[PDB]
Amino acid sequence: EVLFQGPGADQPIDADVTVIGSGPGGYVAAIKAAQLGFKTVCIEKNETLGGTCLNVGCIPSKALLNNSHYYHMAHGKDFASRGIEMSEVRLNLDKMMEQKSTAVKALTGGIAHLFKQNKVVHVNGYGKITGKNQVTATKADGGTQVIDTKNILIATGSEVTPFPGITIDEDTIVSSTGALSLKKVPEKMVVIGAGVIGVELGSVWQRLGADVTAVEFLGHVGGVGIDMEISKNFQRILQKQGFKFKLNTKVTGATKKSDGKIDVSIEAASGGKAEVITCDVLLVCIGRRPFTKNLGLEELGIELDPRGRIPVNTRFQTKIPNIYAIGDVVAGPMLAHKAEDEGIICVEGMAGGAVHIDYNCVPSVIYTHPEVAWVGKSEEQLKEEGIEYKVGKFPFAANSRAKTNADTDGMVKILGQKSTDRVLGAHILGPGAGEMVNEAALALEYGASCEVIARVCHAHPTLSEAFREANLAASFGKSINF
Amino acid sequence: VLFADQPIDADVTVIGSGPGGYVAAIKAAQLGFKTVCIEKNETLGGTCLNVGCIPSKALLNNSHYYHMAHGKDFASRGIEMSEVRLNLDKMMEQKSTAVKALTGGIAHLFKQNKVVHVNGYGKITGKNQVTATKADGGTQVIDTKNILIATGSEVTPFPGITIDEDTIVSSTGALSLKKVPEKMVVIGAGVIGVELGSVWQRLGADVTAVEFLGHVGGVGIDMEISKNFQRILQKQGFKFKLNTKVTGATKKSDGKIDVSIEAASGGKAEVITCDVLLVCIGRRPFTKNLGLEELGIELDPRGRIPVNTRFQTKIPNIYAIGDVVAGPMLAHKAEDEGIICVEGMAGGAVHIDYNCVPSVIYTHPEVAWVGKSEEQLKEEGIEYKVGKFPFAANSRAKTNADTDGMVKILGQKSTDRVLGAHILGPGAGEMVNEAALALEYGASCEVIARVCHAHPTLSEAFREANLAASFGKSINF
Ligand SMILES: Cc1cc2nc3c(=O)[nH]c(=O)nc-3n(C[C@H](O)[C@H](O)[C@H](O)COP(=O)(O)OP(=O)(O)OC[C@H]3O[C@@H](n4cnc5c(N)ncnc54)[C@H](O)[C@@H]3O)c2cc1C
Ligand SMILES: Cc1cc2nc3c(=O)[nH]c(=O)nc-3n(C[C@H](O)[C@H](O)[C@H](O)COP(=O)(O)OP(=O)(O)OC[C@H]3O[C@@H](n4cnc5c(N)ncnc54)[C@H](O)[C@@H]3O)c2cc1C
Repeated sequence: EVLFQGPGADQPIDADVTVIGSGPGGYVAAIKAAQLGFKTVCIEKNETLGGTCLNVGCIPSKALLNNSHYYHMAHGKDFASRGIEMSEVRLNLDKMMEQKSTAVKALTGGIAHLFKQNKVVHVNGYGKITGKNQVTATKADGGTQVIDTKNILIATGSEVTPFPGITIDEDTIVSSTGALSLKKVPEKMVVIGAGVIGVELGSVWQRLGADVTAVEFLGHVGGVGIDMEISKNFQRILQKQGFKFKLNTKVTGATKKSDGKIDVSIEAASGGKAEVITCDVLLVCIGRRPFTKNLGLEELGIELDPRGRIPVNTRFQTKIPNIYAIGDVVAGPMLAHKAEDEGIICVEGMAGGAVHIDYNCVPSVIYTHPEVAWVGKSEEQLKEEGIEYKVGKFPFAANSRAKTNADTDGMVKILGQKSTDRVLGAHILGPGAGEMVNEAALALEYGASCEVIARVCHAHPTLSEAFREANLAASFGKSINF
Repeated sequence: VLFADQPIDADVTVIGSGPGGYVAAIKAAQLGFKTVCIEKNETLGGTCLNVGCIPSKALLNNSHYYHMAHGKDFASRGIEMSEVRLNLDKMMEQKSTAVKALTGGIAHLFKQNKVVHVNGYGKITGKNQVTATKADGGTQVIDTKNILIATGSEVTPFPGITIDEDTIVSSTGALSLKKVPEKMVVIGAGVIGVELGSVWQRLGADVTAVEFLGHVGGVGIDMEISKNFQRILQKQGFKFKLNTKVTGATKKSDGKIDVSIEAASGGKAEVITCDVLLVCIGRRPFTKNLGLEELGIELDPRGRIPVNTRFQTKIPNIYAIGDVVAGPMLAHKAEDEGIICVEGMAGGAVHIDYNCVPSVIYTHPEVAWVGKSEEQLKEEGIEYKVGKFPFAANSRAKTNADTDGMVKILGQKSTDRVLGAHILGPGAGEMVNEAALALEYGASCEVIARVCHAHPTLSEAFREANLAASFGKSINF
């Protein structure tokens, strides 16, 4: 294949666009560039395409959350309450892990097919930018291949942020990558960090039978930008499921022991209150950071911001104007759909089009049960900016679909601009949050008012009616069903 | 309370407490109208709560979980169960708990909103008066400025077949069968029939639906969608006889039923025996004993009450909404008509576009749609483009291993305006509400594809089908 240039393929090539990395940013940018008429190359170092999201991220984590949630429903009260009677429910963890790998495998292979269908040249190698118009790929056999290119698109992604003095071995001290592949349910697990990723993987193992505590330096669960009331109610729900939390707590260190266990040393974040908690697996997920190793940036003189990111303009140009960057290597929320959207518009701009994105319209989702999802501003952001607003809330306990399914934790909260009725934020805690937020993203895109939303005919019975009614309550002062 | 009868004085008197009427009464009260709601049955909530959307969704949900457990699905995810039993009584009890909770909820919302509840059979006895007659013959007279008729629908009978709710059931009896029938025949493969048929098939019944028309899913379903849907349900074990009329059914001495059918064009007579015959050929508007003939309000040839765009009958202080009037017979349509009818009584604008009203079928896979089908755009001569995106290329669906179906988007050639959206597959019911928002906005396919959808979501299929209709290709397929 002209379309696959792996070890032993080392002839010089030319391209209009050369994308470095095949994660959500890069693979979508490559496909789009080819569809716009650009002769396109995508360079990837790993054995599969799809990056962090496909291989060790969104995909395998959602598979395990979907399966562990079914396990919990089968194993607990839920199924027996519906007349579905089982003698024994057993965990087969090999088999659940196989369902996960099958999905990854299919989706990673899908990308390769898409690249082929759209004539994207896939170079398997490590790409280094060796001049303003050139990338050199080094291959697994030591070989090298030069790409002569008009434009370069950096989409090199992120890595796990290491924790100083705790060495991640992916055995009993694991990152998200090793958490996704434990070979047995651990009796006790400590999670360092109660961000989205930690909460999700913690919840997975907790449902499968682990005792789980998450330790977090900050005062709230679910990461940056989550509305505080949502976070607090979410926390409370997770705690009743048996997830434990130590917030405002730092981890001062950890030690592997002769019994095989791990003593985690912790104290209050302000100072004081030393304790040790002991666990079988220690999951370290304090963060992710941009990945730009060996890319050639220093030599080209592209300087990083202090967090490791590549500074870009509104068209995603670095300070060298034919060298662009997107996704988790640049500023903004480190999310797959944000990387894909940046990819698309970057490459559209290279072809002549307009380039604007507002990160406020980027939703977030936590795929626990209940789910959490939001888009636009939190109440904390509105107070900080001096914006005057009204609140509408509608609990899932008063929604008919949620009541019929007997799945009624949570609420929708809508934040509207006090004078104009403009929808400023939507926050959803409960069943179907992750799908429902997309209706809210559509509305924010057009600048909808809470009234416009409330006037749209939503299907009955649907979880979406909670969204409709929280808008009606923001707009009119009261909903119909609560 | 209870110490020569006294009339109630009201601004608005609502006859019926289903989705249309209960909602209209709450809203009226919230707008400051002194409001009364009359209901003849023992509980509030009408067809939807008591014998309709609610109990049917409860059984669909629970039977689906039963099919996942009893089948291979849970095994495949490493959830290993030694034996899986149905306890039908307990599944029915979960259904009844949901119904009871929600019907009591409405009584509570009428108290919270100061809606006066009258329990009786309501007859309009004057341009400004309704009389309710209780089950014991006691009368309550309400003298009222406006009257809102929200008297709903009933089961359409099949001529020559008598439903007795025992072996020959309507939807109501189908929802309370005491035991899984060995064999069931369903007359009608519309939304209600497909749903209740699927429930009982998952529970172990051999189910066949017989339908006069050539497609499943009822009126206005897109044909491509409908064919694909029927294929999937056939692979689940649900059998269909399309282009087939039922000529009659005989209640046999041994307790079974003999159903006679043949081709809808003519010919091919055969008889199929079953244990339960579900008759679901339709629903019709219910106006019995309401006093219309005496006020001079004539019905249309289908039995509906003709109203203006503000929901006024020919007597302008008497209104009608929901399943008793024209347009799709759906709960959310009745609810919207009730809210806007009462806003219009306070002097505001009244707008509902029926083309924007979604439909959902709560089978697994779900089906849902809003706006126009390909068939409708062809009849109207509209030039359009098509985008399709299969759930098999959707990340979330693939991750869940639940990958039947597709999103299909119909776009206008000249302007890129979205004209219809059609969803077969996981999450279709909730997904159609983003689609309804788009159809209401007259949004363009280009703009919907540009909106930042969360990854991985089933909604990305919707986003990419829009992309495909607008630019001509999607990213992931
Ligand atoms: C456990 C977990 C769960 C998550 N869940 C979600 C979620 O549910 N939703 C969501 O939106 N986000 C989620 N994320 C975040 C999401 O994975 C990232 O935001 C996303 O993958 C970033 O895409 P990208 O294209 O910028 O980078 P990456 O996916 O990190 O892809 C970078 C690619 O570049 C390659 N590469 C780097 N340097 C070079 C080089 N010099 N030459 C060649 N190749 C190179 C890497 O091998 C990699 O394949 C999750 C992440 C984790 C870890
Ligand atoms: C099995 C089944 C499943 C369904 N699934 C769905 C679905 O999933 N989604 C959907 O949108 N729709 C669904 N429907 C349709 C929905 O039930 C109706 O469209 C909706 O209930 C109509 O609401 P309404 O307020 O017009 O009438 P109705 O709900 O039928 O309420 C009419 C009420 O008026 C009362 N009444 C009538 N005359 C008088 C009188 N003269 N005095 C006092 N009271 C009176 C009745 O007793 C009843 O309570 C379903 C229906 C059925 C049968």
